[PDB]
Amino acid sequence: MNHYTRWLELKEQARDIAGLMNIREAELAFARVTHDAWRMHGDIRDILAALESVGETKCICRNEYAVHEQVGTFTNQHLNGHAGLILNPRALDLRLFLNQWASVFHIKENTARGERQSIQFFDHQGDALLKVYATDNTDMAAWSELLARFITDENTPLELKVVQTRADATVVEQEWRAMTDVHQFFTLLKRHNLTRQQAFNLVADDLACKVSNSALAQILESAQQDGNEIMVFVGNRGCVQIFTGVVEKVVPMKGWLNIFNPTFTLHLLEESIAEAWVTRKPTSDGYVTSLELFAHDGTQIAQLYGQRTEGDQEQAQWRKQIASLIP
Amino acid sequence: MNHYTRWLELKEQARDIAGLMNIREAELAFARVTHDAWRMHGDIRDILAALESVGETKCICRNEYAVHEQVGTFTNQHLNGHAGLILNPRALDLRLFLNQWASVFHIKENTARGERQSIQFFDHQGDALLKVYATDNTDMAAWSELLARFITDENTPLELKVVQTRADATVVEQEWRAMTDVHQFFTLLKRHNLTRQQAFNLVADDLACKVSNSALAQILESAQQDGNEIMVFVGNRGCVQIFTGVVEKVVPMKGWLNIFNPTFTLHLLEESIAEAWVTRKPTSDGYVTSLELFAHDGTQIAQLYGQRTEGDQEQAQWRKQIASLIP
Repeated sequence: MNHYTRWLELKEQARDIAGLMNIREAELAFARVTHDAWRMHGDIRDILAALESVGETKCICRNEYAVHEQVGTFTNQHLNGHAGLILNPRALDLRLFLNQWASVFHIKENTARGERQSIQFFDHQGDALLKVYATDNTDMAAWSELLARFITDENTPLELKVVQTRADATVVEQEWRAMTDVHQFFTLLKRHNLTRQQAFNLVADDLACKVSNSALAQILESAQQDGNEIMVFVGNRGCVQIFTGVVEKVVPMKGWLNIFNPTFTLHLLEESIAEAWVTRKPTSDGYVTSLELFAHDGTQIAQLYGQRTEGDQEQAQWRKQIASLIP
Repeated sequence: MNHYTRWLELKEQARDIAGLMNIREAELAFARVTHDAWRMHGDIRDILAALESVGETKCICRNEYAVHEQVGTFTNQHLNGHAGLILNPRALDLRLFLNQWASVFHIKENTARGERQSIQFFDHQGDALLKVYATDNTDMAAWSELLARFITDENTPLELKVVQTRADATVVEQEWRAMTDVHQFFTLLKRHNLTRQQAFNLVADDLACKVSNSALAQILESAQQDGNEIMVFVGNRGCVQIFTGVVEKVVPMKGWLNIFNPTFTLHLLEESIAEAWVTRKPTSDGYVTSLELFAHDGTQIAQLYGQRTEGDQEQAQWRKQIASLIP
């Protein structure tokens, strides 16, 4: 593997360096297995369940255009089904689609004035799913034991990446109006072989309306003044991380739009957005309004909602702030 | 992007139009991604290797003051290292410094009585590296397949642009006299933080002598009569294209000096040359003499050599023709 050698060489000063090498990130993690990395084996669910023993951590979930970072703990877990979850709203709140979780590695992210530990999971395609970094509040005694339990010498090479579908028309709009949970929207897409944007450009405006690409900047400046609680969702093909809370500082910088909160950080490439959309999805409690951002390739950079839990309706403040984009 | 709109507006009738907009050329290619252009992804080496499937093409390599155009084929490739090469001397002869190759796009160069296809590569700084145009002899069936394979919808935004060095004195002259390959001259410059002209104005005259700015016009009128084979080199920070052959017609036109050959065309701004130099560089086969041209900013417009390959000494005819400029 000229991979490790080239890696060092390239080390600009991994998702990027792997890119330049035209290799997946999991292959670059694979090539560091005896250097600053070690492969881990075992039930993915066992690993997650044990992360609870460790205390505070910094969880980074992201896609090609945005990175969601949340400090918190792997408490209140529920992972016996196909989609597991870590339910800690105002803090660590994640939804995991397990059949996409393939490999796990321990890595010491090259730091300057020292080192940085973390546990990283990758998809079957070789793309990062989730990265859990230890912080100054992490119990390294438990972290050490968790590592001793799952570390392995195997390190076998990595791998790769069904539903019936019906005609379209506008049964899509009736199927849309029949949902009782926003996650049912995916099955609808799957059931008709449609992209989110294809479905949006098929339904009425009251269900989906395209707005200015400055909708995000507009929404979080309103959230900042009004001070009401909002929800930010960022995800990839195998994981989704959610922030619920008040927005403190919104600081933009040459293409990037940042959110700096005491326990949450958002870095979003405000420049890769090619389309923004306001959608209204049905829920067992009423319609929920959210803002959705899309990159040129159709990737969903992120989506925003007003703070809300099951059996609860979206606050009027958010409704007001959002309705002001589709008068 | 008011970029595409302004582009059209400005369309005088791209390297120029981008200039007026004070934006890099790769940004202008970026802004035409769904119009007359499409972004391409994948290993830069895979793309090049596949260009072989296509047949004849017209390759344009250039800098700010000269443009080298060669008809030929992407045969005899060697690109497994840091510097790859396409070794077809009397025809397509290129040297590629890969770590400088950042983005690739397919574009239909606005033509009059029709269109013009091509594949264009750009540096990390956003400057064009190489442009491969299809000709009337190009197999468009293979060109189509190559395109289907690398075309992408991503189109992520673009980016930006180490060695130990020692004191100078005249260890430079001894380091100069110790080289065994003309490409070693670069490392020498890198090793002392010197411009080519700074190194020239440091060494003895027998290694470097400044000549009249009419040295180019003088050399190619001699090549035209004597009819001996010569080599013309034109390049930028990431690519170098080389012509080897007989010079047929040399036609100047208000500032420009052209070479019109059946398979090769040279357009050089004879007016931007501020300094010309005759240099003698050591080779594992003896000293090679070449003519080097420089623009005011110190850019190397181009350089000339007598026809020659490894294990071969430069022909006396060239030696005679060149020696006649430094008696």
